[PDB]
Amino acid sequence: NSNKELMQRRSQAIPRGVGQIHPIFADRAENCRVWDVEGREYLDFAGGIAVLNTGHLHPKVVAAVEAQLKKLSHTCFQVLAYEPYLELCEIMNQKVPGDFAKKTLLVTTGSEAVENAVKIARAATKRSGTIAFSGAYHGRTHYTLALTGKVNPYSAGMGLMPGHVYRALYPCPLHGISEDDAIASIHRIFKNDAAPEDIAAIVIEPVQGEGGFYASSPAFMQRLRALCDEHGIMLIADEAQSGAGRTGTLFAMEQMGVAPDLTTFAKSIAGGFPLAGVTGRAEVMDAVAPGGLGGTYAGNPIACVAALEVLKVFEQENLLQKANDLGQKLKDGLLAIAEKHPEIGDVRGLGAMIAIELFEDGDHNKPDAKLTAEIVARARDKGLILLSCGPYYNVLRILVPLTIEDAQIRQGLEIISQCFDEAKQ
Amino acid sequence: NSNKELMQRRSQAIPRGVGQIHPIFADRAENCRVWDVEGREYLDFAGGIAVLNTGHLHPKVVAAVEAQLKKLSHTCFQVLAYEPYLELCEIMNQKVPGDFAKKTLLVTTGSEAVENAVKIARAATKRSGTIAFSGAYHGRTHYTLALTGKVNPYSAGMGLMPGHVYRALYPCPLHGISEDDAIASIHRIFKNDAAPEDIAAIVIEPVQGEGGFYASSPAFMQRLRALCDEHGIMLIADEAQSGAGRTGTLFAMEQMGVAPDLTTFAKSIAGGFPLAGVTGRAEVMDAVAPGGLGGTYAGNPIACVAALEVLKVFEQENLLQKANDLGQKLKDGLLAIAEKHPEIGDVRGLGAMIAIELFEDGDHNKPDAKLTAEIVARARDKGLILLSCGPYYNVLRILVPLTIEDAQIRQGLEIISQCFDEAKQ
Amino acid sequence: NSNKELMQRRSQAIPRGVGQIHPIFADRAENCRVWDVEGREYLDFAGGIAVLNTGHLHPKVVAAVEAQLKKLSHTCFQVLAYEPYLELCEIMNQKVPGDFAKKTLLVTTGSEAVENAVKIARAATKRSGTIAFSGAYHGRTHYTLALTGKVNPYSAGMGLMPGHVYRALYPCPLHGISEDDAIASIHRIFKNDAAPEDIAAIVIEPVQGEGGFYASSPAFMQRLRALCDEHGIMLIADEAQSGAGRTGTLFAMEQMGVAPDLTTFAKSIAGGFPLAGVTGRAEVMDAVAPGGLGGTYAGNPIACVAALEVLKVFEQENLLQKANDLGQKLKDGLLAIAEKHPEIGDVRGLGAMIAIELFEDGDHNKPDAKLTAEIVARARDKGLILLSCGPYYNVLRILVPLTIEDAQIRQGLEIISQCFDEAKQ
Amino acid sequence: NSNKELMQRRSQAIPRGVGQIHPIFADRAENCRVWDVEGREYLDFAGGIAVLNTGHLHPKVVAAVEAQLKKLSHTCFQVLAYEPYLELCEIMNQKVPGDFAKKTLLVTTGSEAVENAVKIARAATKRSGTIAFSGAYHGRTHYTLALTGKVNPYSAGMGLMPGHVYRALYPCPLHGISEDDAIASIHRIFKNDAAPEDIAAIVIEPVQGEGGFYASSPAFMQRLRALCDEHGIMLIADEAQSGAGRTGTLFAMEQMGVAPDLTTFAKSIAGGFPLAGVTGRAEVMDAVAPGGLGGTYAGNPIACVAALEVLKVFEQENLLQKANDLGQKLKDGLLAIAEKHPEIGDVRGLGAMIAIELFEDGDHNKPDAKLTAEIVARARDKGLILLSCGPYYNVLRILVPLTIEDAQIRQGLEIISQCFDEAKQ
Ligand SMILES: Cc1ncc(COP(=O)(O)O)c(CN)c1O
Ligand SMILES: Cc1ncc(COP(=O)(O)O)c(CN)c1O
Ligand SMILES: Cc1ncc(COP(=O)(O)O)c(CN)c1O
Ligand SMILES: Cc1ncc(COP(=O)(O)O)c(CN)c1O
Repeated sequence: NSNKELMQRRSQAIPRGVGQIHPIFADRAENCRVWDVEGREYLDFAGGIAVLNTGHLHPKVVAAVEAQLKKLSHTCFQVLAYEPYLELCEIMNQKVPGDFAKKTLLVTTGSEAVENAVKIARAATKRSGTIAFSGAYHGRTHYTLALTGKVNPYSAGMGLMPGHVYRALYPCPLHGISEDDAIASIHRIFKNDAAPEDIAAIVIEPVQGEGGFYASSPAFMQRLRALCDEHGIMLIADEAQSGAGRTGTLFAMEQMGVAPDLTTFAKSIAGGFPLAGVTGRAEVMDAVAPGGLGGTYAGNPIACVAALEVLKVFEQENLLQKANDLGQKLKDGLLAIAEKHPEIGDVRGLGAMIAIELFEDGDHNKPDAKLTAEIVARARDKGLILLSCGPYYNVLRILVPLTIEDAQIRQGLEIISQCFDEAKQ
Repeated sequence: NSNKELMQRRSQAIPRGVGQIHPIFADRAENCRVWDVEGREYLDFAGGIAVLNTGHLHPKVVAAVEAQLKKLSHTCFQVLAYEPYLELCEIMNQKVPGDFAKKTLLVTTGSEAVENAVKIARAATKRSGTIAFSGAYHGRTHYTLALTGKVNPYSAGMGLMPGHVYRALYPCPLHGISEDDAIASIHRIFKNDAAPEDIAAIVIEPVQGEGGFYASSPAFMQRLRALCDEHGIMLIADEAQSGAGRTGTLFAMEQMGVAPDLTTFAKSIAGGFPLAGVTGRAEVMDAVAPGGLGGTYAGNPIACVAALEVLKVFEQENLLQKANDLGQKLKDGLLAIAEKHPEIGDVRGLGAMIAIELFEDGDHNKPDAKLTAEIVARARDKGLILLSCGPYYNVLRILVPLTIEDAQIRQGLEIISQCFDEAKQ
Repeated sequence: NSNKELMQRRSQAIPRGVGQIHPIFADRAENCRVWDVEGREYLDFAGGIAVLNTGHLHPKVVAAVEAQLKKLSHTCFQVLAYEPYLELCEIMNQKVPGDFAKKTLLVTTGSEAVENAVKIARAATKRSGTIAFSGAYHGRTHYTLALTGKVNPYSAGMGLMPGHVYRALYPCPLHGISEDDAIASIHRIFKNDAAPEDIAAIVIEPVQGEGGFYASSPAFMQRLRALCDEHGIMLIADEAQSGAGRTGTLFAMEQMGVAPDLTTFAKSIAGGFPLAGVTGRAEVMDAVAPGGLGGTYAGNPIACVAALEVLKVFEQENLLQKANDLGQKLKDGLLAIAEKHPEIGDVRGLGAMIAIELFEDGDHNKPDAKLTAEIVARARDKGLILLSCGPYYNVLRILVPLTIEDAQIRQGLEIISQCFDEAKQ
Repeated sequence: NSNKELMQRRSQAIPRGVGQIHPIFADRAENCRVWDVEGREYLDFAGGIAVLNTGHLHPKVVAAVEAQLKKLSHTCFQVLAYEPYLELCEIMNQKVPGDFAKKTLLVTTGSEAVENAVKIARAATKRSGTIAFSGAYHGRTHYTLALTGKVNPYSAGMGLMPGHVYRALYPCPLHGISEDDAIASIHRIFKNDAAPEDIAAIVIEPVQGEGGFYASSPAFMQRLRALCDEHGIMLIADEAQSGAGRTGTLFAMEQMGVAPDLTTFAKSIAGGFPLAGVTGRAEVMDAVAPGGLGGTYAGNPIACVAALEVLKVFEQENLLQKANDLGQKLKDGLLAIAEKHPEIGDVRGLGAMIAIELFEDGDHNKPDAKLTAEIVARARDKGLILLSCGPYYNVLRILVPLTIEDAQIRQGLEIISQCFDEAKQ
């Protein structure tokens, strides 16, 4: 019942392959607070990696889950259906952007969601290839590791992942890749490796998560939409991390001015319970033949009621607006800290999907991974849990529950400021 | 509040890709009883497809879940660890067959488990190919669909799944495939398509589930073990369906007289909550570098305490001995019915993983898919939930909770018996 | 000069990868005779591996070549056409089996022939997968090595060859593979790994060459044709080695009672000059868009007139009939030797595609690669060039020119006869 | 005996997939002269696509061919070796750039050469992936089509080519790709799709042929060599078209200041006879196990003595020097014509590997293909045979034999000048 003892036991029973960002064993939690086995208290700015937008154990969510535990926990929908699954699908068909008839499939993880969205796109187009972007992250199954634009550590040592996945450039002006280069990198694929007629879908994160919290602009997204229409390519928006309200709208695509053919959701959608899904143009969704979709746990009853309560909470507690206000308050505080620390070369984010990127002496081509990691460690020592991300591990992101208290906003910003001041000593 | 009303809403909100064995919407359940939204009661012989060996909402399991629901439901282990995960791993390391040290990785679904088992074998052997068997089922992600020995419906319209997966024959004398043919088929692969030094693993189900409840014999499994040993090939045992006590021992491999290098488990391990995992040789498990294993929901807290409680229940309530007793009563009962119906050409099963196979006029070359389907439908009319399986859809399997009461064992057999008699005239 | 001296320079300037069956350097050859640099004379029963059906430098062929040599040796057909290429295609379109219009593509090597045949079937059916047989040999390019049913040493050390090539069993009663087993193995692929809708072609050798001179039966070929017809799959007959008269008919398929959709030809077609090609159902051949088929040396001028002359020589000199006569004399001579050597467990062959298989003590389960190799080495010391084959290197094949005189036939057989007697002493 | 009639015959016997640049049937030729079946004469500025650097039927080469034709034309080296093959390998071990021991493999086509070079690199490094450049061209086999950086028409309609071939950007300032962009595009592959440890080789054309006659600079080639050295990746130089003295030196790599690990050669190596090969670092060439390399026609006797004679002709006639002077006279004349026609936006080339690129209104962003095509057709009408190329087909290239006469260089330039003036009237 000590963090160190538990870490020792871990090294004996669990593979080192499962990294451990923080050597801490959480015991209990509530909203933005977490207590370890030693009773220490921490402020959670990671949110279980964008999974806790309604916070740890939201009362409404927990009450719903407890009620469902009195009825049943599993039947396997495809064997014996149940209402929570159907209801969520109906609601997602409406909530997901796209002014047309849609259908929803529930699965269990973000990885499976992307897996099924691609299987569906292939069935609908009768094509086999897919295009993803540099720095993308879509999961850890063989195929999603291929879609993921990061070999190390996700696929390191395992040999080459499935082929017929082509790499396009994600637009990122901060690093010299115009939206023109991005659109041009897709045409390069068409001309050099896979003609449009062999590409079932173009998979993209409206805002890259693990990739650095880089957001696609509406104009770029609009150009991509047009490129897919022109070629009959399904546009797949992976919103496992950008969805569930993190950006100010339930789904980031709503702010792009265009609708994808398929959308995946997970993480925060159920506020702490295993659930994910795929919503898309009905005709596309129906392309797969009966019996070709499913999974044992898919749309687990408890997770479904949890998701339904999360949606009601976003409405009841005005969480979308709070995401926006929270984001502005965070960037303002971050911009202040930056006026005193050159290493911070960028402060960005839609809604509450906030991040800052660190460069050596503000040199926009000198990723400061060491400083980034130093801040994470300092924040832990001050009781703050943070996550870094980005292909160069020089991006600090904030994923604190949207239900955060005013005081905790000040507390996190303060601690962060202290970290940059104590590191510069 | 009407099964048919709900089915209608289902067809407008959910893709046809998701099949529906029984057009019934469950509302609540307890042990082996399920009640639909109309209040009609059914006896559950499908168990959410082998996920409810401890029955629906086993009270010990639910109380554990309730206690944990008071502490936390999610942190993402890689970010902040927690005891239920660590603790289940230790238990699994001890329980899965193998006299060597093992390490366990917790994920969320059976597909993920197979996916990770293979990634681990690839990293450990530094090889890329894998071998699976005919009629096998390992999941619905691109790669596991490739391992799965069945294209339709799981892959129709989609195109070809990931390559570098070679097919071997599962031993099945009942249908002409001898143990010698099985083994010969692996050497044929070594000789024709992929040398031993390019095969990371041979994935096999000790007892094929979707494949028809065909069990491997200890003798075959031993030849297979020796063959893997000789080539440094990892033997992966997929015990998602055969595991968690279904066959009379916690894992089917315990009755094979040999131990695999890796074992994947799921479904019944958590008795109704989303969880799966991989347990294998520690040094093999540790071949993946830190950061190469993970997943957002992996080893969800709630599901972890559920699995821990399930294992305690197997001990306290003697479920393994009950499995063996249940299987004998079922097989005795089914053999009785077979005396009056020649169509029943085989009654088989280890422990409680019981199945009967139907043939037109007892002709072992004429699988009766029509009769099989009819029995399933007649049973539903009598209040019994059944599932069929096998590549020819002529196998009826029984996956009723091991916690079933004696009277319910008779009720089910009697119903099954009436279904056959009534299928005659 | 010295054979050994040349072998030494060889080991210094050429990689060990290029094996050397006979450590002999040829200087001159004519018809069935070869003289090495040491002036020693050899009777050639290998024919450059089935490339010299009209013998070394057939005078008619040489005269045609010399005449063309005065005109031009290369222009690259795609840039400037030339009659020899056009004229050969026209003749092949009519002589290749198939009661329908055909078109012919000329390439340079048997490997390229197969490569293009598969590319054309893929473009015509719009499918990507192919099926090949156990023990098959189709070339040494990445893709043809995948089709080739033998990994060592062709693919050894290189890793896995291209995917989406599935393995069926070649019918071979001698070793336990019945025609039913072979056809069942194709359905197995359809059910387990690749649906018919995803298979562009089934590649087969009417008579396997490197595989062991195992011939397909008309009945089997007919079942395969019906199976292909039923699923829209192209039947590709690789006749690089069985073609050009070796079996008694210009192409082996003529003796099968059915026509393939595509046929690849090579080796003896040009009697000792670099040339290969693909003749097939015209609309299939035309499925590829202009600019899609090509190659620099494709249908080389000198090699085309040689091929046109080889065809005339076959008519004028009655070689098809002679192949049958030659084959009968060889099989009789070999069966007489077999009456004294039990190790000879089989004497088989269509036309002059003759082979004998050696077994230890005469046990079909004990391939005698050692005796086989001894016969080859002894025969060479006696002035007879032989080649072995088969997956277990226990097959002696006879590929001697069809233009051989009766005396060389008696002579070659005596030499072979003595080798067996001296090997037992 | 009419071009039109032969073309009509062609449409009925040969597939449309084989495009016909010029609808002319050549009857005979000599050095740089070609006569069609109608007796019309042409000045060949295409050389059978860089295959006739020593011109059509060079008398010395023809005499060597004739002498060998009296000895033998084929035995299949790996069966019965022969001196011509051994001697050419010895010479290429010296001639190919690289101050260190080398070994040589002889195959038959430029495609097989690239196929074997990769096979060799994979065995040497024990890795499966490869990297090629945009606009590259390496052959028409499945695998070389994957390496080739152009889908249509080379591999269009056929589906997706073999995976595990990744795309980098070829340096090309003219179109905005800096050397840094090229090098960085390689790092992008290492981070996003295939770690260095999985890349067996990087394949590059010192000067892209079909790609538009774009040459790599010494500086870039040096960075590419350092990058390879650091990761253990084999650098494969494909000199099928750039080699055989086209650039002023025998091989273009000689002018790069660095040596590749493997080099492929073909086309002009044998002045118009089928031959190709791979020369590389001995230890690397030897990585393949014995028997792993081969080919029926490989290093054909007649093509070998032709290649040997071609190398002698280069030394005797000083063709390397003439290449440089030819290139200069060509550039000067083209720069002249360029002054009156702004459409000619670039005049480039190493040695005699000369090309000009056309732009609509000199606007480098508007690749003028229609004008390029017009020039080719006008030139044909004026008796000059030309070829275009480049990803946008706006590149005119000159591959006229190096043995061309001074008076014909003027004649050729005059015809081109007239074409531009007239196309602009
Ligand atoms: C955009 C995105 N897509 C997919 C996934 C995979 O989801 P899971 O971990 O639930 O399998 C993640 C997880 N961080 C993600 O951020
Ligand atoms: C042997 C086996 N392996 C893997 C799976 C896949 O598990 P999941 O559906 O939880 O993804 C199943 C599911 N019926 C199975 O029976
Ligand atoms: C049936 C078959 N197919 C293809 C090939 C390959 O031909 P090549 O060596 O000319 O590339 C051979 C050569 N022995 C063959 O026998
Ligand atoms: C650089 C290059 N590599 C490979 C090849 C393929 O050679 P082949 O046409 O002889 O098969 C070519 C032919 N245009 C080429 O230019």
